[PDB]
Amino acid sequence: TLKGQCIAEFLGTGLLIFFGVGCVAALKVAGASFGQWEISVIFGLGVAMAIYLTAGVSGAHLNPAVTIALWLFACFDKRKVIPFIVSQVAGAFCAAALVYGLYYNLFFDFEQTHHIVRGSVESVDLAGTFSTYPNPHINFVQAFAVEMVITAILMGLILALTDDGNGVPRGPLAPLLIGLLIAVIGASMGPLTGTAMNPARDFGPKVFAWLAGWGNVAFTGGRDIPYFLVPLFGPIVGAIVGAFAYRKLIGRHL
Amino acid sequence: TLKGQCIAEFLGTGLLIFFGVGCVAALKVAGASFGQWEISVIFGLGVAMAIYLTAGVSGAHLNPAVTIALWLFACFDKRKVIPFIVSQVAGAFCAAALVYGLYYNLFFDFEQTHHIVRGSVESVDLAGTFSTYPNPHINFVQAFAVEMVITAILMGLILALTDDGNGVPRGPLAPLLIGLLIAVIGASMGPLTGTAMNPARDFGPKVFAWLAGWGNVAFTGGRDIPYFLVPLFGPIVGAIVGAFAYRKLIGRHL
Amino acid sequence: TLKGQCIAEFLGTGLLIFFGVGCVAALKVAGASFGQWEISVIFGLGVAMAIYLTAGVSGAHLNPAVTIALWLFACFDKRKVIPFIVSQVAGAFCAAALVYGLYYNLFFDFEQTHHIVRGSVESVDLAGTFSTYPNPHINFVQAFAVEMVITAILMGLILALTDDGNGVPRGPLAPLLIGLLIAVIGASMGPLTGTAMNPARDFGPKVFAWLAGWGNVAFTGGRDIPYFLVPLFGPIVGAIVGAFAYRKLIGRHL
Amino acid sequence: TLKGQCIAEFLGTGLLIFFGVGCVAALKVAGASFGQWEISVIFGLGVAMAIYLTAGVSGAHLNPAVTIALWLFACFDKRKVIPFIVSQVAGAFCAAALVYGLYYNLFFDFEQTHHIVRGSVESVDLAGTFSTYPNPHINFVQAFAVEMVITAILMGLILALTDDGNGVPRGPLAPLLIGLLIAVIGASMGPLTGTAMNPARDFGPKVFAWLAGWGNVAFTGGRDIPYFLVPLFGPIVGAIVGAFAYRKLIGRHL
Ligand SMILES: CCCCCCCCO[C@@H]1O[C@H](CO)[C@@H](O)[C@H](O)[C@H]1O
Ligand SMILES: CCCCCCCCO[C@@H]1O[C@H](CO)[C@@H](O)[C@H](O)[C@H]1O
Ligand SMILES: CCCCCCCCO[C@@H]1O[C@H](CO)[C@@H](O)[C@H](O)[C@H]1O
Ligand SMILES: CCCCCCCCO[C@@H]1O[C@H](CO)[C@@H](O)[C@H](O)[C@H]1O
Ligand SMILES: CCCCCCCCO[C@@H]1O[C@H](CO)[C@@H](O)[C@H](O)[C@H]1O
Ligand SMILES: CCCCCCCCO[C@@H]1O[C@H](CO)[C@@H](O)[C@H](O)[C@H]1O
Ligand SMILES: CCCCCCCCO[C@@H]1O[C@H](CO)[C@@H](O)[C@H](O)[C@H]1O
Ligand SMILES: CCCCCCCCO[C@@H]1O[C@H](CO)[C@@H](O)[C@H](O)[C@H]1O
Ligand SMILES: [Mg+2]
Ligand SMILES: [Mg+2]
Repeated sequence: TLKGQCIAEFLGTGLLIFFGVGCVAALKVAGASFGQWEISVIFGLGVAMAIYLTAGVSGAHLNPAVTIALWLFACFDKRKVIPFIVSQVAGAFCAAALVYGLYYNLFFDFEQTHHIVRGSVESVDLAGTFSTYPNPHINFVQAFAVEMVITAILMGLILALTDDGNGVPRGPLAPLLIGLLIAVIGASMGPLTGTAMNPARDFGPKVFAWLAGWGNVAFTGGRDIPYFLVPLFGPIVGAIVGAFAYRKLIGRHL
Repeated sequence: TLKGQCIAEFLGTGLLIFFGVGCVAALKVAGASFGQWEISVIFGLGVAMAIYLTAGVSGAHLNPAVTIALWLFACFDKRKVIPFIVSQVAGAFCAAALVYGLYYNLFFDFEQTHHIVRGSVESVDLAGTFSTYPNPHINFVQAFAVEMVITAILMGLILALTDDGNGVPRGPLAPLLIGLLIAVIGASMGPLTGTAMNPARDFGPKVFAWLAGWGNVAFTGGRDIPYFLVPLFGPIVGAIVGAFAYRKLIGRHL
Repeated sequence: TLKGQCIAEFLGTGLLIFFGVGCVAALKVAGASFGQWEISVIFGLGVAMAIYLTAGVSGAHLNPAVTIALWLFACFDKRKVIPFIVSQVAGAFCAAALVYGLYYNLFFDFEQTHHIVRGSVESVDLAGTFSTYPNPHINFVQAFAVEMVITAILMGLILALTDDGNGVPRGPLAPLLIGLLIAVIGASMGPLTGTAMNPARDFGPKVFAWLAGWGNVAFTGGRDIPYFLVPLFGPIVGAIVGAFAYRKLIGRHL
Repeated sequence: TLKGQCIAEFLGTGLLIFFGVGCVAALKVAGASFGQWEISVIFGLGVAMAIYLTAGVSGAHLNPAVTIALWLFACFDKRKVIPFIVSQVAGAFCAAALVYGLYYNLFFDFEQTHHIVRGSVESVDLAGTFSTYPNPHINFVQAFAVEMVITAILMGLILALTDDGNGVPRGPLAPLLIGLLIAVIGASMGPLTGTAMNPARDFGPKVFAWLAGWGNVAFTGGRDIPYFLVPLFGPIVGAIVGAFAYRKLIGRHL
């Protein structure tokens, strides 16, 4: 049932945000030690768990970009597209609120101790606990290219890993492998844009952060062109390119 | 036989404590380098091994909260509940004593060198080698919420990973995946409460620490409200919520 | 079709370079924290993904040394050898350009801040983002021995992991295991030569770096004997020794 | 054939030493960054590869303690025991020489720079590249207890992971899981004795180090009672206890 699938997409997208935003909060306001690979693998494995938990019900999209791509290249029912996307964004938003609720005291004490005014340009760093912001050395277009390229890779390898006509079928290994994939994408490109590669994963938490006191910078990142647009559209375009590329360069040869 | 199952629960719960408490002792009194993810994955993988070693005999609960939940939602024989719980707590207690026995000299030399009086408020840090204590910035209720939420997630994903009616059956991958799950829970929430999520894993070692010289603070954590109550009840409530939620939101849709 | 296989070899070799060179760029010009094991496992897992993505089409060589060895000991069609090698080198070259394009600004800002003249001997460090260079304490012959030994091990274990007549068949685990293998080779020997073990992985990116401003040192490493020859021939010789050794010492006993 | 099996045991034991001693050399004389978990997982995964490479031929003992235990509790042919042990020790010795050969220059330059006299008490640290030595805070008996306990755990879980009558058969996952097991044992207890848990893994390299200039301290560790005896006998006793315990406490209940 569609209602059941939306609930699963809501929970699954929320789960991956819980683990992902959770470890970044630990890093930023709890003083926990994590390198780039550690934060990346925790997020990737968290996604794997979200898939194992929802694959049997909704097919585990947990990403607006994947939903749209599966509709354009995998015959996914277009009538379930928007319900899926709303469920995903809502799930991400709620999980972000939940993580903030559990780490509540650490955020304030950290802001007090380091004299950080929530909502100021300098608070964009802590807002980074919930969503992504560009590296100081790159611009809007540069960041857009990164998100596009990585989501194309994301979609392409997801189809490859779940394509039973490509080499030996992965079976129950698929979700795990998809998580490991997300881990290497995050570790190799994360310093540039935080590798959002998922509109719901970024927008939902940004809306929460906006409501929780970070204000307008939660959306703009303090840049001339509102940054939120990159994590919102870059992945959608990328996922489409990736799906197309797989069927044309790899599928058409299997 | 019940006697055989209790022995398995005793050994399995003891195994996961050996590895878990072992690496924390290495971190605290042996100067070994470990980040938050490293200590968490070692504990998670250790749990996986404990499951592979006991699944075929007792079903590998190794956690009072899981035993109680499987009794309320999985038709587990209520006559085996208490025997299982006593075996689990006893196993955790003995493994803690074993780890202390092997690291014995390092504890004393560390306390001597850093002028730490065992049993004082400041010794709660080393007592943390055996069990969990709250982050300095959060209170009793806050810590209770964390343990509840994470154990609900723990139970929910355990049912999902072992549910052959949900997506492609995991088979022998299940225990490993459950260990990886524990790893991401510990890495994303560990800075808050040490992610006990298991009454036997926390209480047994606390009793040992109490007997080994840490005294009353082993139980209270040096807080107004004795902390041990959180790791004791928070997980039980959480496991129940998690089991219920899985069958209602995911099971009823498979 | 050969055309389809060349495309797959081009994409697969390009993928492993994207992830590999990507994380090193993060380390060198983005200030990301990675230990030796982290950079090594990211590269190994990246290779695994490249295999899952191309195994069903070309058999996933993604390495000139492996192609040549499979031709000499696995009956691989010699008519596909050169097309495969050209595809591999081209793929590696393009992925290197792509990574440089995404990290563009960080390279220049880093060179400006640290007063590094691209093309000078001291820029060999940053050129190391794309390919391999010898440890300061070893010479040409010493580096040649390392690459030979590790590629022999690489080839030998690849045959062992994909040999269904050796123990229980790995099935879909094979690519993952091959990635983990590459990870341990890189972590245990990487400080010596960067463990190239693949002519295309090293030469293609070196040509790009040469074109991108690093000049002649990209090829020589600033050494009397042009270093590029080691990563070029050491692996080919090694792969052959490894293949031979497997069939004679392990295969002939199965 | 026995000759073929001895060759496999020689290569497999040599492989695990190559990776293991290799990464420690990187840590000690090449300045590579590795935490306790990283060095431990590299060694564990290296063992897994050694098993995948030799399981089909010899059954992959790669450890004198395991060979002796399988003879006493698994009906292993006693006529193959000594040939297996000699092959294992020889393999470990040769791999140690090989790693020293590749890192040759770094050892000398490090000793020159830090003014270390090879063979002196203070050189025991570098000798630790090849084999194990006790933590400064524990004595002979204490170290003996550690090796005994961990090898008992090692043997017990190896039987459990390879016992098709215990839960769902692991199949091709077994070797990997055994490697992960070795990883958690090394990470949780490594700071105490270096977790040798294998007579060949320790003695062979100690003999090499003795011959390579470290002299008598390679065997004694600079202690009153020659340390080499612990890694030599502690594991044998432990493996026997572990095998017995598994069949009595877990097997007899399956
Ligand atoms: C799941 C529903 C979550 C609703 C949003 C709750 C946000 C609570 O967040 C609060 O927001 C206030 C207003 O910005 C700030 O002043 C407070 O500092 C902040 O704690
Ligand atoms: C599915 C997602 C739809 C998003 C629609 C655009 C929402 C943009 O959100 C807007 O961002 C501005 C940034 O300057 C703020 O000033 C506004 O307050 C905010 O509403
Ligand atoms: C497995 C059974 C374990 C029984 C408990 C052994 C505890 C030994 O621990 C000892 O306890 C003493 C009293 O608190 C302290 O004074 C010592 O410092 C401590 O080493
Ligand atoms: C299954 C677990 C049952 C636990 C029952 C409660 C045991 C509490 O333990 C008590 O904690 C107090 C904390 O101030 C101490 O003062 C007491 O000495 C100690 O016995
Ligand atoms: C995929 C095709 C890539 C072609 C090579 C593009 C290299 C762009 O690189 C440019 O090269 C110039 C000349 O060396 C340098 O002066 C510039 O600093 C550098 O950015
Ligand atoms: C398949 C790979 C074929 C490589 C053929 C050799 C290419 C060597 O390349 C050469 O290296 C020299 C190093 O000093 C440079 O001076 C030259 O400019 C460069 O063309
Ligand atoms: C595989 C066969 C290996 C045989 C042992 C080779 C040891 C080479 O090692 C050498 O040993 C000399 C004598 O101790 C030392 O003086 C040298 O410094 C050392 O490099
Ligand atoms: C299978 C392994 C058999 C080992 C037999 C004992 C070998 C001990 O080796 C001995 O150790 C002494 C330590 O002080 C040294 O003085 C001797 O030179 C050395 O031969
Ligand atoms: Mg690490
Ligand atoms: Mg790791």
